[PDB]
Amino acid sequence: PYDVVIIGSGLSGTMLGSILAKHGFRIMLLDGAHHPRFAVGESTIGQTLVVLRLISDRYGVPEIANLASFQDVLANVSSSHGQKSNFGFMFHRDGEEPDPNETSQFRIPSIVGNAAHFFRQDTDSYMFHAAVRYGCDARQYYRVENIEFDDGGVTVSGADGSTVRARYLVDASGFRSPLARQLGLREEPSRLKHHARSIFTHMVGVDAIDDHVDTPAELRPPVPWNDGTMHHIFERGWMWIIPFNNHPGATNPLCSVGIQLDERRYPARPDLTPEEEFWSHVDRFPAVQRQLKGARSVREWVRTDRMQYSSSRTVGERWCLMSHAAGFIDPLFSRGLSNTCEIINALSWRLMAALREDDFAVERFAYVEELEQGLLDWNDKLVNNSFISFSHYPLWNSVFRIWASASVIGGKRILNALTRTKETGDDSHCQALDDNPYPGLWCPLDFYKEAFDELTELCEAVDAGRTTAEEAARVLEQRVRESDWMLPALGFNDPDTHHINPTADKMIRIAEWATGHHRPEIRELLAASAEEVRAAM
Repeated sequence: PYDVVIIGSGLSGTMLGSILAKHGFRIMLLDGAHHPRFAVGESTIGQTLVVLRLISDRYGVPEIANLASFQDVLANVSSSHGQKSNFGFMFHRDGEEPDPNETSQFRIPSIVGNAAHFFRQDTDSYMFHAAVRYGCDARQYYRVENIEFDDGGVTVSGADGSTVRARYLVDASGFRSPLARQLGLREEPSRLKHHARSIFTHMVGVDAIDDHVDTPAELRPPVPWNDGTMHHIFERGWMWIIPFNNHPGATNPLCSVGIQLDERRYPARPDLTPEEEFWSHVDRFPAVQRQLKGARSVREWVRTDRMQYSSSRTVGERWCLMSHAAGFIDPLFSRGLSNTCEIINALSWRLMAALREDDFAVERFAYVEELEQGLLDWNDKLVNNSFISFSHYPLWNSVFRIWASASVIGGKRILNALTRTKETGDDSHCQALDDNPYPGLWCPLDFYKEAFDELTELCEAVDAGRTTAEEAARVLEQRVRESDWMLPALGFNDPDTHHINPTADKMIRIAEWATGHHRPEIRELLAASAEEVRAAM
């Protein structure tokens, strides 16, 4: 009999498995597929980097820290990955060239780490290998037919007639989660307000958008678009270009390409093949057309229905429904992996405690469920707001700076807790992250929640016909222009600054600006000396 059985041998399960095996527990990993296999969730974001570093230090699994840097990924995982220096956004209208004044770029600050485009095939193989090396058992090509809970544990039954017995079950697979299937955990219909379906593949021969747009030098981004994740924005949808070969001497010539479409505005086209639908959208936008002219798909296309789903419950006695087994929003802003990490960080230390006390009372896991649902609700709001804003660039502009400034602030929040735990050797400083009033919000501060609430009511009113996009953009731009907290040295409070470029000098200015700031949270999270900022470079 096992301590824990984990369903799903992707990153979510194998990171969790790696922790529990590293601490001496008997782990079984179950998955219906075999490695290597393709998987989605390619961009990594700053919060992902800092929370990977966090769980790596907190739980003593060095392999996890290797995903937190582009250079460590290339040196320890495989050479097959891309770099992610920035998020790039570009607006397109049907038949028209892209307007160079309707772009956004967020260059990721160096302090949070160097981000990457994960070739998930190789990261997930890496983590699976690490899990087995720590002691996990694994059954691949294993189809779960039945889950049974009693007061002594859980029994998982597979199609081949074998049986796995454990004290706890974690389902970390995905949409086809057998635990959600058994227990009817999926909410029908979903409570989620975001609607989007998908068509995606990997391609070879995709060009850089930098080489196919005619942009005046003064509107060209500080760093190349192709050096990060390109988001081609259009009405109620967006396209991603995620290269794995955007750096010198890259070995992987592939590029992840996909399109998200609001199915209420873009109903299904069963008369077309998935590829034909994809190209029908590409042909609407001539710059995208030029960028993808010689590109060829190397996989069987995936076309989905509405991809959003959510669950009514996440924990039970002797079980936990984790990350993508519980819910999904959109690939936009790459929240999923970050969410997975935050959950593992919160679940692991709890599960271990339960296991060594044979006390599986659901109350001890109540926070995990709260976190899960909060993660999903806030993520929903972030993406839905964005999709609404895609109709009108000046409204999107406010969405953009509100999201990205919080990226920086929350990243420094977690990083500060991490460094200070590394200096005092006291885990309290990491556990204080769980005392936030807004579980799931990336920036759990009152002024940010107010700003985000206001953004959300305006965007939902625009979606409902009660307010025009122009009016909401006017109101939000006023709020942004009269705000005092939006890292002005980086330009977040300037609506005419579209390319946020956090250079070293600006970060220094942020620290000085934060030192004598009236808000206590700004002072706590960003006030440094120039020495401290220069030291961590």
